[PDB]
Amino acid sequence: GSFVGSIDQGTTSSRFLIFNGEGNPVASHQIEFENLYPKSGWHEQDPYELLNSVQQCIDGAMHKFASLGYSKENIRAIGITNQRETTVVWDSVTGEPLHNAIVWPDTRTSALVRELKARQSADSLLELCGLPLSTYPSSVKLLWLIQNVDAVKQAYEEGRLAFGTVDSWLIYKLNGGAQAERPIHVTDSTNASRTMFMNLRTLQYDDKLLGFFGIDRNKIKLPKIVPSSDPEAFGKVATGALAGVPIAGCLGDQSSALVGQCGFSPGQAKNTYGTGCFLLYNVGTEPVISKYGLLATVAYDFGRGRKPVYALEGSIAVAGAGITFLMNNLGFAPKPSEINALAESVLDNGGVVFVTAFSGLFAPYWIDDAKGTLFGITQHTTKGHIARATLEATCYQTRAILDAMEKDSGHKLESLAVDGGLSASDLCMQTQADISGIPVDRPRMRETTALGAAIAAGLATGVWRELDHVKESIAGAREVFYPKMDRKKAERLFRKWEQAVEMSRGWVRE
Amino acid sequence: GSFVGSIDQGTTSSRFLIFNGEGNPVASHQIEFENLYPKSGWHEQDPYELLNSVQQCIDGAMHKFASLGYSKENIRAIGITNQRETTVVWDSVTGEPLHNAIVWPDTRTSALVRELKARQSADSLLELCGLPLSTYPSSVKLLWLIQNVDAVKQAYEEGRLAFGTVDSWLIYKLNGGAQAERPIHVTDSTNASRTMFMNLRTLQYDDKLLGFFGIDRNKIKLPKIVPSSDPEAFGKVATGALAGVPIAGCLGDQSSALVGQCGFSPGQAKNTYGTGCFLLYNVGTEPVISKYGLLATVAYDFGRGRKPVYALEGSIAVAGAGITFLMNNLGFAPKPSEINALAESVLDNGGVVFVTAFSGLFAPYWIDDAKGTLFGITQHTTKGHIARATLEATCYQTRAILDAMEKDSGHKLESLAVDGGLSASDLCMQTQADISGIPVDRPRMRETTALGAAIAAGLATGVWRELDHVKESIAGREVFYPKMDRKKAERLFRKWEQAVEMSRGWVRE
Repeated sequence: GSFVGSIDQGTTSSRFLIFNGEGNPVASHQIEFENLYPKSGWHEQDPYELLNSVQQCIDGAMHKFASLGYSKENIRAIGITNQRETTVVWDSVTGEPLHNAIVWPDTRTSALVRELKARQSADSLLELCGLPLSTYPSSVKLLWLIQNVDAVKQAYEEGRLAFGTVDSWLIYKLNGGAQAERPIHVTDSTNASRTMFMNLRTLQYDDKLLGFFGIDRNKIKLPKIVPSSDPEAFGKVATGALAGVPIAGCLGDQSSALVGQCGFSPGQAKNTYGTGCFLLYNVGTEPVISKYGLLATVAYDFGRGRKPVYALEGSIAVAGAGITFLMNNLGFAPKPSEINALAESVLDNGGVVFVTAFSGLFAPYWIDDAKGTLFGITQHTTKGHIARATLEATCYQTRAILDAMEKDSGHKLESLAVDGGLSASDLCMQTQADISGIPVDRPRMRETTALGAAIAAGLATGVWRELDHVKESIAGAREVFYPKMDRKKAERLFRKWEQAVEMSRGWVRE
Repeated sequence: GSFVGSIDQGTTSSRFLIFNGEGNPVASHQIEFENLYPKSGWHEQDPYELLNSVQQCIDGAMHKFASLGYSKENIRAIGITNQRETTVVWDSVTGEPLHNAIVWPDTRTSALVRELKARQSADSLLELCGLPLSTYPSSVKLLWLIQNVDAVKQAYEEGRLAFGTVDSWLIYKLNGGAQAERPIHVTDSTNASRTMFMNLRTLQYDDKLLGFFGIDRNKIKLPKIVPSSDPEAFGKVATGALAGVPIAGCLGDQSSALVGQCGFSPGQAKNTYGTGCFLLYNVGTEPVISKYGLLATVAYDFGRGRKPVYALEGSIAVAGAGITFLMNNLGFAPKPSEINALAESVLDNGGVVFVTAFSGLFAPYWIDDAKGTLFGITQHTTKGHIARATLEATCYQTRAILDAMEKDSGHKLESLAVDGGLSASDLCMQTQADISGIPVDRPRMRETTALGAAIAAGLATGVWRELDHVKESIAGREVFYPKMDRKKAERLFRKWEQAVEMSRGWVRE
C-alpha cells in the first residue's frame, strides 16, 4: 500500500517511523544523541547532531522498509515533530549554524527574564502570545544569543541571521538549506506559538511582541508561519533515501501527541509521561487565556478552510523522576517495574501522601517555597505505601491541572489519553481513572507523538480524507482503564492530597 | 573482697550482675524471656517467667563467680531494679499469681482511662502523685484487672488480693512468698511513685488517690513503701546460690539509671536509649510539678536520715525505633552500624527534617494529630541525609524535653549522661552535644541501670559510705563536647520546631 513517514526529533533521541494507513508502524529506527551541558543549568546541542541523528534514522528505517519490499516511492509523504522552544540560529547565506542550539530546559536566561518582567508592557505579553515570560520560550533564548554571542550579534546587524525552532532547522536543511532551488524556511503554527513572537489569535507575527524583545523583522530572518498540514509549504527532502519525498506535516511534539491520540474535540485531553508530564487540553477554535498559569497554545492548524484549534497546556515536574528518586535516592528497588510491584504489593497508600515538590509546585498551585514533603509515616509504613503515594502524586497533580483546564475552558473533560513512561503502569493509570472519574485511554501502539506528524502529513496528501477518517482508521496490555473506585473515596483521597499540599507551603525560608 | 549483686528485671530481659567496689561487673548472666501479646495493644508476662529468668541469671552468674574463687559469702548484698508500672496481682495466702502481669505499655485501659478523666476530682491527681491519668500507671491496670477478671475481683472482695509492681513481686517471692518466716511485701519510693496511689510529697499512700480509683486500703494488700536503700526492709534471698544474702536496694529502672550515672545533684540529667528515650532530671529534695506534661517522680530515696530526691521525667517514642524503621521499613541497610555509617556519609542533613511522630508527639509538644512527616526532600536527597535527620530528630526532642525541665525546675542543665541503645552512636551523641550545647557523658561500662541498684544496696550495707564515695570510687569515647557554633545549632533547632509546627493537624477524623 501507501505509507507515511514521521521524523520525531526529541530532546535526547531522534526517530524515523513509517506508518501504514491505519497508523501502525512497519519500519522504525531510533538514535540517542549527545546533549551538552557546558555550565550548570546550560543545555545545548549541535544542530548537526540533530540533523544527522535524523538522517541516520531515515537511512536505518528505510533499509528495512526495503527489506519489506518497499521504497521511497511507496511513501506518500513524511511529517516532522520536534522538541519545542529549542532555538537554532544560522547564517542566511551559508546555511550554517552560528551557535549551538539552546535546548528548551536551558536556564542561562534567568537574569534576562527578571529584567524583561520589570519592563513596561510585560503584563501584556500573556494575552498576546498565550505564554508568560520565563526561561523556556525561544524569544528569550534568541535575544540572549544576540546579546551574548558576537557571531550572532554581528549576523543580526549584517542581515544574515536566520532564526528557527528545530522544525524549521530540520525542514530547512532537509530541503538542501541555502544551496537549493526554492529554499524552505518555515515553521508551523504550533511551533510558532511557543516563541512569544506570534499573536495567538491571528497566528501571525506581532510587532508589539517582537518590539518588546527588540527583534526587528526587517533585520532578522524569521521562519514563515504555515499550517501544520500542507501539501507544499514544506517542500521535499532533497537527497538520500527520501530524495523527492514531500514533507507535508509539521507539529510541535506535545501537539503531535494530542493529534496521535485523536484528541480533536473540545475537552479531549492527553498526558505524556516522561521525567514529568505534559498535559494538553483541546479547547476548540477560540483560544483560552488561562487564569491559573496554564499555557495557551495551538493544538493543530490543519488548514483546508478549517479553523486552527487551540489548547490549554500544563506540566508536572515529577512523574518518572519520582520513580527514579525511589530507585536511586532511596534504593527501594533497582528497576521501575519493581517500584510498581512494590506499589501493587500493598492494598492502599497506607495513609501516606508524598507532595513531590522537589522544586516547588507549579500549575494550578504555584507554590515556590515547598520542598518534597512526605506525610503519614508510621511504624507500619513500608516501601509499598511510599511507592503508591509516589504514583498517586502524579495522578492528583494531573487532576488538579485538568480541573483547572475545565474551569478555564468551560468545556467538561470528555476524555483522557496517556502515552509514554509511567502510562505503562497499570496501577498508575487505574489510579488516574479512579481519581479523575473518567476512563483513561492508553494506545497499545506506543509512538503516539510520531503518529501525530504522520497524521498531519497524511491529511495533506489524501492518506486520510478528514479527521473523522483518521479516528475511524486508527481505531482499526490493557487499553482503557475505567473508574472503579467509589467517588466518595476518590474525593477523600484528593482532599487529603490538597491538605498535604497546603501544609507543605512555607517550608523554605530565605 | 566484697561485691554487690544487682537484679535487673527488664521488659524483655532479665540479668544478674556482680559488681566490685569500683562499679565494674566481674560476673554477669542475661536471659531473654517470653512476652505475651494476646490482642493488639495487650502486653502480658507470666510472673514466674520474670522470677525464673531472674533465678536462672543468679545461678548462671554465681557459677562464673565461683570460677573466680568467690561465693555468696563475698556478696554483701544485692539490689533490685525493674521495669516500672508493670502490675502483678497474687493471692495473699498462697502467694501465687491470679493473672499474668500486665506490662507497662499495655493499652487495654484506654476506655477506662477515658472514663476516669471525665470523672470529677481527676484534675487533682497530678498535683498529688505527680502523674496524670494514662494507660501506663499501675492504678488503672489494677483497677482494670479488678473490673474484668473475676479471679481478682473475688480475691479483692474476699480480702486475699495482694498488689505489687515487679520489684514488690520479686522481693516477696525471693524471700519465700507466703510460706516464709517474716514474709516481705514491700516497694521502694521510686516504684511506688509510679502507681498514682502515693502522695509524691509525703511518699505515702493517699486516701484521696486510692479513693479516686475505688481501691480500699482494708480490702487489698498494698506493699509497704520503704526507702530505695535499706539494710533490713527487703529481707534476704531465701533459697539458692544466694541463700542468706541480704537484699538492700530497690529502684525503678529509670531511676536506677540516673543513680548508676551518679546523677545526684540538681540539674544533672540522664537519657536512656532503647526503642525510645527515657530522660530523668534531678530536681533535688522538693518535687517539681510540670507545666509541660513532664512527670514528677522520685529520683531515689536512700534513707539514713537523708531526704528523698525528686526528678522530672520525659520520654520520646522514637529513638532506636527510628533506626529500625530505616533498616526494615525503608530497607536502607541491614544493620544499625550501617545506618549510622550512611548518616556519617554526608556532611549535614541536606535540609531534611524528620518529625518522627509515628504516634504523635509527647512532652513538651503534645501533638496528637501528627504522624511521621519528612521535610526537605529534593532530587539531591540521599539515604544519608535521611539517616542523619533521623538521628537528629531524637536530639531535637531530647533538647525540647531538657529545655522544659530547666524551665519547670529552675535548675540549669549541669550535665547529660547517656546509656543504652543509640548512645553507642558517636555521631548521634556528638550531635546531641552540639544541639544542646553541653557535654554528653557516656560511661564505658554499659550496665548503668543494674549499677544503680548495686549502689543502693551498697550504700545500705557500707560498701560505699556516702554518695561522694560512690562517685569517687566509680570514677576510678567517654565525653562528647559541643563543637558546633551556637548560631548554627539554633538555626537547626528552629528548623526542627518549624517542621514540628508544620506537622500538626495532619490527622483528620
